[PDB]
Amino acid sequence: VGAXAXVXWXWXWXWX
Amino acid sequence: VGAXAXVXWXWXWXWX
Ligand SMILES: [Cl-]
Ligand SMILES: [Cl-]
Ligand SMILES: [Cs+]
Ligand SMILES: [Cs+]
Ligand SMILES: [Cs+]
Ligand SMILES: [Cs+]
Repeated sequence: VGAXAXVXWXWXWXWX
Repeated sequence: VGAXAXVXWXWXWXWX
């Protein structure tokens, strides 16, 4: 759990 | 639903 790539908050694909 | 900021898959904070 922390910063980098995966799922959660930030930039990428999903919901706005 | 699509690409940009918010929640889902990509770069920022959460689980990797
Ligand atoms: Cl990562
Ligand atoms: Cl967006
Ligand atoms: Cs998103
Ligand atoms: Cs993200
Ligand atoms: Cs992450
Ligand atoms: Cs991560």
